[PDB]
Amino acid sequence: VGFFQLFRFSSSTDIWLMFVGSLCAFLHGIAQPGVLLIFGTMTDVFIDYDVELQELQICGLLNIESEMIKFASYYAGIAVAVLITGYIQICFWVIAAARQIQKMRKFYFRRIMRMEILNTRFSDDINKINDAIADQMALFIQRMTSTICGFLLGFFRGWKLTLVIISVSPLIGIGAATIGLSVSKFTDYELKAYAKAGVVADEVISSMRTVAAFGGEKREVERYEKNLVFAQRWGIRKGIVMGFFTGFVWCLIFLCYALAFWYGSTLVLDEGEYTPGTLVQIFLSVIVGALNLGNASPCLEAFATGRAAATSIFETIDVEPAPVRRILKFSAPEWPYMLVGSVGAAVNGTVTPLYAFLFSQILGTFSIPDKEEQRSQINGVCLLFVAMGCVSLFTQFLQGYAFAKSGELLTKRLRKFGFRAMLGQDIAWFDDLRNSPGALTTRLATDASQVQGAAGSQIGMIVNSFTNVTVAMIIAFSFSWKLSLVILCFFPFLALSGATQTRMLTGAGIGKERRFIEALETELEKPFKTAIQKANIYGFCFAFAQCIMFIANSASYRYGGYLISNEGLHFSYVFRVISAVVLSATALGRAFSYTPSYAKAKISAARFFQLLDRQPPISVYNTAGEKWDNFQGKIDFVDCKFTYPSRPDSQVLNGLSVSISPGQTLAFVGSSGCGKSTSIQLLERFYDPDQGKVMIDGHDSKKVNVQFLRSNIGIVSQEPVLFACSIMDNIKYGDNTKEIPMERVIAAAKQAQLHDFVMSLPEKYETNVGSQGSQLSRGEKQRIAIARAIVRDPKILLLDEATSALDTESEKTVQVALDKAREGRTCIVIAHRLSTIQNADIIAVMAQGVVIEKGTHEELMAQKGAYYKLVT
Ligand SMILES: COc1ccc(Cl)cc1C(=O)NCCc1ccc(S(=O)(=O)NC(=O)NC2CCCCC2)cc1
Ligand SMILES: CC(C)CCC[C@@H](C)[C@H]1CC[C@H]2[C@@H]3CC=C4C[C@@H](O)CC[C@]4(C)[C@H]3CC[C@]12C
Ligand SMILES: CC(C)CCC[C@@H](C)[C@H]1CC[C@H]2[C@@H]3CC=C4C[C@@H](O)CC[C@]4(C)[C@H]3CC[C@]12C
Ligand SMILES: CC(C)CCC[C@@H](C)[C@H]1CC[C@H]2[C@@H]3CC=C4C[C@@H](O)CC[C@]4(C)[C@H]3CC[C@]12C
Ligand SMILES: CC(C)CCC[C@@H](C)[C@H]1CC[C@H]2[C@@H]3CC=C4C[C@@H](O)CC[C@]4(C)[C@H]3CC[C@]12C
Ligand SMILES: CC(C)CCC[C@@H](C)[C@H]1CC[C@H]2[C@@H]3CC=C4C[C@@H](O)CC[C@]4(C)[C@H]3CC[C@]12C
Ligand SMILES: CC(C)CCC[C@@H](C)[C@H]1CC[C@H]2[C@@H]3CC=C4C[C@@H](O)CC[C@]4(C)[C@H]3CC[C@]12C
Ligand SMILES: CC(C)CCC[C@@H](C)[C@H]1CC[C@H]2[C@@H]3CC=C4C[C@@H](O)CC[C@]4(C)[C@H]3CC[C@]12C
Ligand SMILES: CC(C)CCC[C@@H](C)[C@H]1CC[C@H]2[C@@H]3CC=C4C[C@@H](O)CC[C@]4(C)[C@H]3CC[C@]12C
Repeated sequence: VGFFQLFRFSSSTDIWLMFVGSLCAFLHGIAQPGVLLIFGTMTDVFIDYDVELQELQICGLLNIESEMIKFASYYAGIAVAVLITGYIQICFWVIAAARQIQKMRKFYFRRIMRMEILNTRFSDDINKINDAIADQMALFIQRMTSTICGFLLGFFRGWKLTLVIISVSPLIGIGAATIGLSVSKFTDYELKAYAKAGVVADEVISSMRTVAAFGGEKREVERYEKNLVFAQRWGIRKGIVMGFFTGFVWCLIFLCYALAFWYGSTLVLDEGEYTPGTLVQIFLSVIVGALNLGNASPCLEAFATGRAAATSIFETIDVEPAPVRRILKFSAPEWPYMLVGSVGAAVNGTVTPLYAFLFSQILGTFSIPDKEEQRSQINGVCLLFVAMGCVSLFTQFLQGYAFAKSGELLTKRLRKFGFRAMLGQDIAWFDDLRNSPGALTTRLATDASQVQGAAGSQIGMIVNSFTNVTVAMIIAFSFSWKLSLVILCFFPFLALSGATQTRMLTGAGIGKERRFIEALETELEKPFKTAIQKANIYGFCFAFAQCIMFIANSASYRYGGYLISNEGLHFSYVFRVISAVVLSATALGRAFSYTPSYAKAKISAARFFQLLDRQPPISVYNTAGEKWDNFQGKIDFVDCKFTYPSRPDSQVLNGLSVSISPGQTLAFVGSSGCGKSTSIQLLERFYDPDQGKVMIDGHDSKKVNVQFLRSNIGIVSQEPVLFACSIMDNIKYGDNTKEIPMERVIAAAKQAQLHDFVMSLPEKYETNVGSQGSQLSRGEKQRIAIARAIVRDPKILLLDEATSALDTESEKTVQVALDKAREGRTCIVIAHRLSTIQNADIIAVMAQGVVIEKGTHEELMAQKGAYYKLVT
């Protein structure tokens, strides 16, 4: 509706509190163009003094010392003005914002409970409306004032140089807008590209028992690594486009600098209506205005989100980040692409010190007596600007492409390795409710893409800042080291102006409806006190950050004037040293603000490594065991005790002492829960026994290879989970290993009572399963599952309550297929339904799991069994 409707207050105190802060923000915004005007005056004074100095060695009533103490005093006064004004802005704005937001929360809470008979998102929505109103609207006003006044005095002092700079501004505007649009477009494209690999991951992890039972760990990994390339390539494309566009923006900026300096030089030398100080003032003022306009996009983003969340509440009224040293170790194969990226960082790190050097050269060449040599030097510096712009284009593009490629390769490798590790875990690891299909998929998709922040981009920005600081120090200490040390004294504070920014930013009936009107109002004193203390400390930090640059400039320029009056050094050297050191300090301060991504990436890397470095009790990838000759399935149960660590409901899981010879059926019929499916897990070694032994053969379960054991058992789950690849991929999947011919599949299909149906389809055998086909009937996917179970020719069958189809017509087909699937082989079938013949085996398991009944269809009459219990 409007961000002016947020402040519903006619209260005088809040309005005046906001008004004073807004006035001080306006004054602070005024300060920077004014200090730039003073800077232009100094530049004019320096140039005039240098000209007279050169003339005197081939007027004089200037006394550069007096002018420089006057300018330094003006700078100190502006510094204290900035300190006071910024303190007022932050303190008053955040205090008033906290007051109004707590009043709104109080009104909301008093209004919700009195009426006829997403909450913490609300807390975060009020959080964001207070965020839109506390400091975003003060900084926005200050930056708007800064840019408007910068453009205004740029026009006022000279209306042509600012005119051409404005005329060249749009191309940069179009480039920035296109970059902003691409930020979201490529995010959407990357999500669409990764959708397929994510779908594969969810399909595999969702049904992990089936994947592990058939030993299809390698096949799913193969599918995942095959599908990951389509998202890796889109990551590469986004990276290269972004790098090229940022290089284009940088090259355009440097071309603008060259054009402005050539045009200003022509105006100053030929026409003469511009003095060089006016040129410097105009250029710096327009640059400051552009920077302030660019920096306001965040603030406008906040304003938007906040109006939005009050549009949300307007009608409710009226484990350890320790390991990082191994991230490089894990990223060893991508050593060249990072190295090349480092070359991109080490080259584009020098652009700021070189820009300071070239600006100082332009300033110092304005005192050259020769007009033609002046023009030649200016032309040379403009050509250097053009060359540096082109170099920045190429280097930014190359750095972006290389680091995006390294990050995407690392993400793909991490995703594949994490998927392999997840597939290698035991079944119990998937029931913790902290490693869930959704959470595991999130870890595969998001965390791996996040580790690249600590891996590649972090190294790049570190190298960029290190090279920036090194080159700036080399420039500063090679011309005047004394002034270099003087400004280096303020260097740590200038860096901390941005380094500590994040560290401080991130830090009805029976009820009488009248008791709670008083227990809530007094509760909000402490949040108000902490808010006002935080606002005061924020104000002090922000005011110090804003005024430290002015103080440093004042002191350094006073000392530079002293040096010029005493030591025979150019003013251009003073400008060079001071500007280079200040810019390097700003860059370094921007560098240490890396925590919001670096800490998250380190947490992500730690979680992965913890997942990868886990040794499970039952390792499918382990080759430990002893059973090899003539498998027959002489399964035996001895006093097996199970606690079921997922849920301690039936920790007394004992009484199972059955043992069947090879070729014997064994039906487990008992209660509806905790007596049906546990032995399935024990036979599959999904969980190892705790206080019992499962004696599969001459050797026990705990000491037989899991791969070999699962290879000999055919599993038919309760619900038939089938992959969406193909019928062949869903029938030959049972023997996922080699030695699978197109034969032995026709026999399995015939034995599964499916060959006629699979023959009826036009796509006879290459039919695709899923939403792209017609197989939704249970009595057909169940038959494909049974076929997949039988093609491996397993000695043991593990029916797990199949034939759960409502239509009896399909039930008869699946049950006759299962009956033809046994053919005198060991099996443990769970059948709540009475379809299975009771002559298969004896009813022995009760609710507790105790095994007592053993007689062949004659002890079930004296003792309550399956049918005898139901008939009473
Ligand atoms: C002070 O510029 C220079 C003078 C000479 C040279 Cl070779 C380079 C620069 C330079 O740095 N070019 C980078 C672009 C730039 C500069 C300043 C600002 S700024 O934010 O307006 N600076 C202040 O507010 N501090 C003032 C500056 C004047 C003295 C008193 C303190 C914003 C952007
Ligand atoms: C824009 C710069 C250059 C000039 C200074 C602007 C100041 C005076 C503006 C900026 C934001 C403004 C406030 C924005 C919204 C409201 C809510 C409305 O219900 C009453 C007026 C009030 C409280 C405004 C008072 C004036 C205000 C503080
Ligand atoms: C809040 C109290 C303590 C201080 C108020 C600070 C105000 C009045 C100061 C801060 C910066 C100052 C400006 C800085 C530089 C210039 C350029 C000069 O050629 C004319 C004056 C002018 C435009 C100043 C006007 C007054 C000014 C806006
Ligand atoms: C319009 C956008 C894309 C920015 C580009 C504008 C350029 C091409 C314009 C802006 C100012 C112009 C200059 C203004 C005045 C002079 C003086 C003399 O030497 C003749 C040409 C020359 C040097 C012009 C050449 C073209 C020029 C440099
Ligand atoms: C395309 C938009 C962004 C404007 C960029 C134009 C820039 C790169 C162009 C416009 C005018 C050009 C100048 C025109 C003429 C000369 C004189 C020659 O002896 C040396 C190069 C020099 C000094 C050129 C340097 C590059 C220059 C400043
Ligand atoms: C050109 C200069 C400035 C920087 C060069 C790049 C440096 C900082 C970085 C970029 C990527 C880094 C490599 C990334 C990963 C590994 C694998 C592991 O065994 C640790 C060392 C090693 C081999 C790193 C060595 C240092 C390295 C090459
Ligand atoms: C984005 C870039 C490529 C835009 C093109 C602008 C640059 C590359 C072009 C425009 C005009 C060119 C200048 C035109 C003429 C001369 C005079 C010659 O004796 C030296 C080279 C020099 C000074 C050229 C250097 C390159 C130049 C500045
Ligand atoms: C890393 C950054 C932030 C700070 C580095 C400060 C270093 C480079 C400074 C601190 C003290 C300095 C020295 C102080 C005095 C002299 C004596 C004379 O011969 C000039 C150079 C020399 C020898 C300086 C060289 C640079 C120096 C060693
Ligand atoms: C590395 C940073 C923090 C600087 C640390 C040293 C600072 C605090 C001190 C130690 C030695 C000092 C210098 C010693 C001698 C002189 C000569 C005299 O004309 C005063 C300025 C000057 C040039 C001093 C400037 C300040 C100085 C550089």
